[PDB]
Amino acid sequence: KIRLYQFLLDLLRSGDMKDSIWWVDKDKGTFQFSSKHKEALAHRWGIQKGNRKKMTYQKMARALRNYGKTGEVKKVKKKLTYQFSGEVLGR
DNA sequence: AATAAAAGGAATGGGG
DNA sequence: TCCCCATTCCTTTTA
Repeated sequence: KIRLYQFLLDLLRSGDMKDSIWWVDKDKGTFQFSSKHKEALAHRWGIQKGNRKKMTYQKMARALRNYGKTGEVKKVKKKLTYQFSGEVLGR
């Protein structure tokens, strides 16, 4: 089953939800969610996963924060903005 | 106040 | 057994 960080990277590469998520500095791997349209993207994540409940952006971001220690995704000090690691971007 | 982002502890659930 | 990789719930803090 796909991991959350890979789901997000795949969206960014395909452009499929460009109103919900976008690169800020693609060379650095920084990306940002839409304040008004992030819930549609969260819903898609939960449906892809087959989760019992409807996914919310809050719960998705709770999972994103768990990558901070291992490093795949880190929060950036800008609204709704995160950053993939170089390792993630290379693969 | 109303709204929103950010945080994380802790319990619970997936699939090995 | 017990880690993987979240999901869900609840509360707090900051803007």
